[PDB]
Amino acid sequence: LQSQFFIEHILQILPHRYPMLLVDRITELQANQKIVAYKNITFNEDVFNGHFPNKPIFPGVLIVEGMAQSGGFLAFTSLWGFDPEIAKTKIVYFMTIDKVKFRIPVTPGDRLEYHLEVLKHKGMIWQVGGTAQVDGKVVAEAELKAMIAERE
Amino acid sequence: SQFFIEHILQILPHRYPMLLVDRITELQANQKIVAYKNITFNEDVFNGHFPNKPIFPGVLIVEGMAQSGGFLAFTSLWGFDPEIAKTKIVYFMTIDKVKFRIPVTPGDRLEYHLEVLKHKGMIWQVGGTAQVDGKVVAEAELKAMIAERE
Amino acid sequence: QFFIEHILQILPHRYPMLLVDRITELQANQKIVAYKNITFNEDVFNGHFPNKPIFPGVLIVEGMAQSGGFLAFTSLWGFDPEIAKTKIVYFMTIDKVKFRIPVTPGDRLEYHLEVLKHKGMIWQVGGTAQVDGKVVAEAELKAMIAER
Amino acid sequence: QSQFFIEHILQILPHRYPMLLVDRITELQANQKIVAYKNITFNEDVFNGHFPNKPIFPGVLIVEGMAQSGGFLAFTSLWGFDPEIAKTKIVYFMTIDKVKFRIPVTPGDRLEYHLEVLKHKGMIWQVGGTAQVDGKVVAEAELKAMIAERE
Amino acid sequence: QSQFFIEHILQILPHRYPMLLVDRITELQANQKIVAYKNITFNEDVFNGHFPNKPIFPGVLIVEGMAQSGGFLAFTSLWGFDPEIAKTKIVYFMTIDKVKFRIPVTPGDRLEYHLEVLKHKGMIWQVGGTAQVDGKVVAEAELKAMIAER
Amino acid sequence: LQSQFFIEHILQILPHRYPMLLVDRITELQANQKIVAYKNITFNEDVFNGHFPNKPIFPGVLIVEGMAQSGGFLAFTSLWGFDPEIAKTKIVYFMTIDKVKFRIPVTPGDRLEYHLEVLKHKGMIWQVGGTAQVDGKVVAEAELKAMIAERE
Ligand SMILES: Cc1cc(O)c2c(c1)C(=O)c1cc(O)cc(O)c1C2=O
Ligand SMILES: Cc1cc(O)c2c(c1)C(=O)c1cc(O)cc(O)c1C2=O
Ligand SMILES: [Cl-]
Ligand SMILES: [Cl-]
Ligand SMILES: [Cl-]
Ligand SMILES: [Cl-]
Ligand SMILES: [Cl-]
Ligand SMILES: [Cl-]
Repeated sequence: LQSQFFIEHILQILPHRYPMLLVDRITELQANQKIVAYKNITFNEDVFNGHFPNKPIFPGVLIVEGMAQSGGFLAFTSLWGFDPEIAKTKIVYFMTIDKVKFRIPVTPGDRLEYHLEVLKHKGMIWQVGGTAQVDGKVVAEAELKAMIAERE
Repeated sequence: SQFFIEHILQILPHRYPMLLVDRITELQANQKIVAYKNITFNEDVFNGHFPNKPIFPGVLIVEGMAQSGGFLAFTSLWGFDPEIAKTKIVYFMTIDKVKFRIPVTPGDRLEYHLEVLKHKGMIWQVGGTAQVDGKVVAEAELKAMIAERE
Repeated sequence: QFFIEHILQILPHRYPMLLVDRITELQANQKIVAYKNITFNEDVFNGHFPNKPIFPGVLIVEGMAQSGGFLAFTSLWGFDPEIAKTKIVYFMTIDKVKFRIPVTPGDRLEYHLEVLKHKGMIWQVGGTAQVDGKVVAEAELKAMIAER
Repeated sequence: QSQFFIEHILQILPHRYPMLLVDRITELQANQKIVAYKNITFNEDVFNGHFPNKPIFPGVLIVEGMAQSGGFLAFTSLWGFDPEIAKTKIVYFMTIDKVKFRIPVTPGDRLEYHLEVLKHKGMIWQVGGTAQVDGKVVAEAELKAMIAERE
Repeated sequence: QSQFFIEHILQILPHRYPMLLVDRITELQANQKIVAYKNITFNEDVFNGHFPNKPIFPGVLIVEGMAQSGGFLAFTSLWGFDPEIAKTKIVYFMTIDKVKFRIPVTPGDRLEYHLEVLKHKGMIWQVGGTAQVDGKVVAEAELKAMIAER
Repeated sequence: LQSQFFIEHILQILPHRYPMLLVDRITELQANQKIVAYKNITFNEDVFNGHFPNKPIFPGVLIVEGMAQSGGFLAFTSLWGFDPEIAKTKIVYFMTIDKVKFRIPVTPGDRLEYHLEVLKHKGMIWQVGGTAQVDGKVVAEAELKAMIAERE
């Protein structure tokens, strides 16, 4: 298992597609332990047409979504390594989300960095927690539990 | 007590494709709100969530509850006032106790049921559930703060 | 009932022109009752019209045509995703359509279509679109199913 | 007064993206007729779903384009070219009849609308005509629309 | 063939919405020149931001369209209308030169691309020409590309 | 006149809007001399749906467009400073483009940095040239001339 993955690799693992694939690159990854990835934030995103007119703010719920997708990548690869064929038959689902706190608004030009740690894992059930950071500062925190389920 | 999309557009700053509340059916000031958003396949999000399997994002369900809550907090204090609305902004500080029980898909009428757990000054804590045909599909608690637009 | 997943297996229409979310009633060579949810979160409303969201009358008719198409596909070959994937649908004629009430975000647009006549791939249906029990529009139409 | 471009169209019709289906007006006779057109390109969002690997301009949108052409005719015949008055107007479809599609419209076609006023009284205009591509009739249609103040 | 429609273009070029900027090919002389076009309509997403109340087809997209035309020419010159082989090739555009915009392009215009092979040495193709609206030259440019395995 | 401008400032000067506003932040600016700005590249951009399927590559022509907008921002603030009032009475027109080279493909996760200097300028006619960089490497080179004109 490598520690750096690019969008081409992410596309082979996550089922999310435009406009809900919110992870552009993975900078570090340790199986069963953690992942660090990020998503570039640019004004050229449809979401900003409505959030908000003349005041582009990246939706906090999307930051959370981005952290979850990062965790899902971590969970899957921790169990099957980089296996596109098996990834195509699995799907990660949100079970719970807790202790979410938004500290600083994310805006175009920002590099939204995800830092997720594995708090507990048993089979298909994974509990991760961490933060979203921009230039070293914590812009958000969250905890969530997800399940790796059958796509069919 | 009932507000249609045109009323909603005058209170909330959210616009396409992030305005996730279509109509308000019930509203008791300082108390509660019941509103909903129709889910249809003809929504852009379904192009990627997911291909060949349309499922309304759980985080967007939470977003819809937040918008309902902010509408509740705002109108409780100032009523239906478009003018004042433009001078205030309701952003969310925290979200907790979120649980997803059932997937939401095209054809569903996603109903938001939020109540005021507590409030002090401009800090408002709301909580409740998201329902589809009488069943709880999600639950969450959120804390918002009302401030002056920049 | 037939849900979006099933509708997708029969109708060739896709985003942003798939305007039927669920099929509630189906009677081969007789009639069909289906619907589409209308929400503000649809791109069409950016232009129809700004600050005044009104689902386009022509799209209501389109939705009725699609509902009629599903009835045609299934009356002809039953629920067969394999045959469906080779066909598409063409509008042939539209007539006697009248709009009575504007459809807007938050409405459940219900299609009610019955077959007036059919032969081969050519199907003629007519009926109404309803919101909460009221007729918001009436229309008759004829469409042709064909090989891609 | 007889030829208008997209700038002029945007100042009269209330429709906007992705529902403004008239690009240019080539000839206009007050209270009588109008000829306009819309270019059809693959680079339009409707083609993502109508259909996949077979782009066909929706018949219902051709009608919409004809109605919009009639709407422009109706408005200017009423108040002349007055953007300030047009700003707060809307256009509702009332009826559609005798429409027949003969030839599919595809990317690369110049969809030309030819509308003639069949009857009009106040805000209610009843127009009828055809949609053409390269001089051939691809569609026929009759429709009645009402111009209304945004209230 | 000499005339190709959108369904033919889709099988040769990898570009898809919103970056397929060639609607039809009207003329094609293997290794010599190509004449094709793209209709410009207000119903295109790019006009939402370029520019509000002043729809002007981006000059850079006119060049992109000219580049796509050159690519189709190069490819068809090498293998003809072969959808299967098309899936295994890519045309990287290396440079762009001598571009000049003389007249703005707007909704309602039929943007016609006129390109001819300037030089072909190995995997390198050099094309140049103009874009025209109703007989008038609206833009001109030179471009060089390299053919390679996808 | 300051040297750093964020998206809300760019919105008040450039007339470009979604999906054609392709500068996110200004990091350095010297009036009538040069400018350094950048646009974050993310998978969550509509353009990637067609360029290309299963292989996101930011269009070379859009990179040039981005450099042009940066130039236009420098040009305008050079003649009128940060003036939103006069900014809304103008648009920019591409006149020519020359010496364009595409050396490295740009992909999601990249921070596309624009480096432009003024080659010549008189009245509303500005001629700039420079590079587009990612992690300090030259991804593209270009020269272009633009004109600021009255919206009329
Ligand atoms: C520290 C912080 C966190 C946030 O999530 C927001 C803001 C600030 C914020 O100021 C803000 C303003 C606004 O107009 C809309 C928002 O969604 C917001 C915010 O969401
Ligand atoms: C037959 C064929 C195969 C290709 O891969 C391309 C093209 C044509 C092509 O025309 C083309 C044009 C272009 O501007 C960029 C491209 O990447 C391309 C292509 O990649
Ligand atoms: Cl937010
Ligand atoms: Cl979800
Ligand atoms: Cl209508
Ligand atoms: Cl059709
Ligand atoms: Cl330009
Ligand atoms: Cl490119």
